[PDB]
Amino acid sequence: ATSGSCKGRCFELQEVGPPDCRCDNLCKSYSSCCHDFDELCLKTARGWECTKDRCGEVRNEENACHCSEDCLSRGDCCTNYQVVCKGESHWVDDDCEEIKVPECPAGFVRPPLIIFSVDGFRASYMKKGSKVMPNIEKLRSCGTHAPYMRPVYPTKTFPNLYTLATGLYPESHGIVGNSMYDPVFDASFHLRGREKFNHRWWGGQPLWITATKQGVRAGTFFWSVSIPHERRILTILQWLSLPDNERPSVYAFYSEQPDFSGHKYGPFGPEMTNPLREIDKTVGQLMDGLKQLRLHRCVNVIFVGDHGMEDVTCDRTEFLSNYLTNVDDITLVPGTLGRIRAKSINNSKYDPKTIIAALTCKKPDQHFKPYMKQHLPKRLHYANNRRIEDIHLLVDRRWHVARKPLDVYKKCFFQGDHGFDNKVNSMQTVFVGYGPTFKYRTKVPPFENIELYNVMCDLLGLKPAPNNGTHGSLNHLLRTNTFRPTMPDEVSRPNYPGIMYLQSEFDLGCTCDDKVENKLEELNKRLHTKGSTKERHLLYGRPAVLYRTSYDILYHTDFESGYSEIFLMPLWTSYTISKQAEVSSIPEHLTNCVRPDVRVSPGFSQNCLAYKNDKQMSYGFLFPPYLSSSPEAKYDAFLVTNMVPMYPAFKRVWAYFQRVLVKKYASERNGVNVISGPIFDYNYDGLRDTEDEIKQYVEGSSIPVPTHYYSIITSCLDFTQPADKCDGPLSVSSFILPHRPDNDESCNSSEDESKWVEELMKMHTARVRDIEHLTGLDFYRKTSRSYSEILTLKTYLHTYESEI
Ligand SMILES: *[C@@H]1O[C@H](CO)[C@@H](O[C@@H]2O[C@H](CO)[C@@H](O[C@@H]3O[C@H](CO[C@H]4O[C@H](CO)[C@@H](O)[C@H](O[C@H]5O[C@H](CO)[C@@H](O)[C@H](O)[C@@H]5O[C@H]5O[C@H](CO)[C@@H](O)[C@H](O)[C@@H]5O)[C@@H]4O)[C@@H](O)[C@H](O[C@H]4O[C@H](CO)[C@@H](O)[C@H](O)[C@@H]4O)[C@@H]3O)[C@H](O)[C@H]2NC(C)=O)[C@H](O)[C@H]1NC(C)=O
Ligand SMILES: O=C(NC1CCCCC1)OC[C@@H]1C[C@@H]2CCN1C[C@@H]2C#CC#C[C@@H]1CN2CC[C@@H]1C[C@@H]2COC(=O)NC1CCCCC1
Ligand SMILES: [Ca+2]
Ligand code: NA
Ligand code: NA
Ligand SMILES: [Zn+2]
Repeated sequence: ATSGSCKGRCFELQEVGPPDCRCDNLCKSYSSCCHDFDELCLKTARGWECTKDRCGEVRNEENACHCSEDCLSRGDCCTNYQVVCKGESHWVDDDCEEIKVPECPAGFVRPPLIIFSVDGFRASYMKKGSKVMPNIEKLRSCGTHAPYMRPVYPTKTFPNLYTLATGLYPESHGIVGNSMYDPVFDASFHLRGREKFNHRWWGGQPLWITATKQGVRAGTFFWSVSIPHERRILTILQWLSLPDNERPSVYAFYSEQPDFSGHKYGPFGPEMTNPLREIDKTVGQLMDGLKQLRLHRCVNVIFVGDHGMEDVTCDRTEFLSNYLTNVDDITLVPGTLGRIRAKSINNSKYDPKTIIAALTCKKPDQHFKPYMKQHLPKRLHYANNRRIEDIHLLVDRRWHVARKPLDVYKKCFFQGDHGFDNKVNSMQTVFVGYGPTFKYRTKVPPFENIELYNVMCDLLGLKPAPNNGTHGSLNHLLRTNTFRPTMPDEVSRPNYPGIMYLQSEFDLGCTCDDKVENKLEELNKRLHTKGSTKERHLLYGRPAVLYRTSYDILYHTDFESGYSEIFLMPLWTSYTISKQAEVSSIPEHLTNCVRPDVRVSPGFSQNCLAYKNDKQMSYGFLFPPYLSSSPEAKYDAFLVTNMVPMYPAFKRVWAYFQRVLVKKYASERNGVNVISGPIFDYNYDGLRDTEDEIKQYVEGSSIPVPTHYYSIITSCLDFTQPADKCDGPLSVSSFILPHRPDNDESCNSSEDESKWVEELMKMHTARVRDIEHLTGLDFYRKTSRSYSEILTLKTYLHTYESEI
């Protein structure tokens, strides 16, 4: 019923309720604009730039923008008015000058924030397109910038833009792809279409809502595609001239480019130079406009992309029809990732287990890997949502998967795409922050886009809703307004047991050839059990236990552990391996040795009988016997308190890691400190399980089986200092290995471990923060480093990609 009028209402900030017609920046998308929207709100007469002959002109309300004398006071000049008509310079031509304080017009309560988001803007464009982007290159070199920013998985538009707005992983905000089926709604969601407009798809609390609830006004962030970029900028500039009580403090501009073109031409197509020139020109208009309003040293500007773009063509498509015979009983969400479910729920013959088996390592060159979603690398955080299908296909970069060849030619067209694993270099995108609140000429290390919501909240004095960022981890981007995080309080204190049990009290069915057994060396043994070498093996203090539980600290010559009396195994084991340390073998006579620990009761210990009786399950050790400091220290590594349950298929991975890789890293990094332990995440929510969530135990026992094993390997960033004598910043790499009864994930697994184990571990790289969530532990509690710096270390991901 669109018979009302947009007179005095163009780009109104609250949308009026149907069936009265709308004049907001979204009305075109709902086909609901008033009849005179175009005429009044979308003026194009005379274009977007003042020329010499328009200077001082008589206001003509029909023009797109104005060059008349009164346009400044009306706030609707063309962005280049002062340059063409008042002999002013373009913002880009001015030297940069540090903005030490905001320089805002009277009546501004805080520096406004403008988010300039660019679709498909790959990180390497900053260097490779630099010659054609002078405005963006100035923002970058004068402000604060990262070499790149990591998107979330899938590296698609919708999941990423909503992550930027909410600080949440897609699994938690609910936008888990560009397309989705929700079985509870029984409803679908598509990028094109009208179902995306329904609010039930959208979880968490995005920045515009956070702002409004806390009394900070927001511009409407979303723009109908047909509103030209120049008009989007002019609207933002007009809103910024509104009276104090109506003027928003936060705005977004959005560009469909360079993504639109990247799909057609590939990331580096020669056609790609023009779209980059044009985005830059848009940035130029914004900054020229701000400089006219005297706001160019007042506004914080963020220039931020959602994902990169990779070379992908028709001929690089794998087909599920070349693998499966029941192809018609499945529905595939296709392309740069795959999600598979049953075509129909009344068909009880469809079986996920046999689907995965049919797609596993079937061709020597296979360009995708099938996964049950709970087995995907935990760093992707891509499982805990009913909209994510049980079966997922991780697709190689540069490839697609499709169901049938017909789907690809009857449903080439494209040379670029994205969606791949968020560790892939081509998927990385950009971040620049410019303004009074950001640092001056400062480079910062790469970080994840989940972190930005907190910083945007900080920029606006807002308290962020609960999110997946680690607040404080990006304080180094900011001149001021930092948020001063504090360490979580330890919840459980440890017990420190001494010798309390005699060996004969234990009936564990365990045996060791150790009775083949002096106040020189017994005086030594006693010190080692009280913590005399603890300074060596626990470098950053004990991890804090952030939940209620019962555990013991156990000291040894070569290692220290936090032993859970509830889970019957360590929550963590800490040890340092110097560059000079030697690897030894496990002597023949000690092959099956397991020794009772006289500090811990029989009832709180594992037993060997359970393993003997459990045909599927074996056991491994957290501190490795291979790295013992001496033949006598080696007996400690065989304590029942150092033992953990491991599938034999997993033992192969773990033994190679402990025998070969630990020593390799100590060699390369000049010593390493290792913390290892189990993870239980049976409901795949990325958070430590309570005992009543455990779905598997060693047969006949109360010994819970971990879903994963982690290690955190820390050393000195300046590797001329040894790990145990480091004066400055730390360096860390970590992993969360899935504890699986087979090695089907590794197609090369029947070859020697030196050909596949390390590749598996790299796939399963993790942030310390991911391990924290999964264990309820807090690491690096006692260092000489600032807490903000430690938060940054905890969010670091070692990616094993070459250098961008
Ligand atoms: C990443 O960061 C987020 C945010 O901090 C973390 O997610 C939070 O996790 C906590 C702890 O588990 C959740 O607490 C539980 O809350 C529910 C009530 O939840 C409702 O209210 C909140 C608050 O407004 C909403 O955000 C919730 O929204 C969810 O559901 C709607 C659909 O209804 C949807 O629009 C959203 O996308 C969102 O979905 C996601 O979360 C749900 C689970 O909550 C999940 O099923 C889904 O797959 C999505 O991932 C919602 O409207 C409450 O019922 C629970 O109490 C129960 O457990 C207690 C034990 O304490 C029992 O005593 C009791 O009997 C209850 O059964 C929880 O307290 C919180 O909801 C959640 N927030 C969000 C936004 O997801 C992640 O954990 C972080 N991830 C990592 C890896 O760290
Ligand atoms: O133009 C912009 N600017 C961006 C700047 C950077 C931040 C995000 C937006 O984006 C281009 C958009 C993004 C999406 C993909 C491509 N293209 C169309 C798509 C869509 C849509 C779209 C839409 C409409 C706008 N609001 C409201 C109406 C629908 C749905 C949506 C979501 O609204 C709530 O989130 N409210 C809820 C959320 C949870 C709290 C309670 C209220
Ligand atoms: Ca869990
Ligand atoms: Na034995
Ligand atoms: Na066994
Ligand atoms: Zn795209």
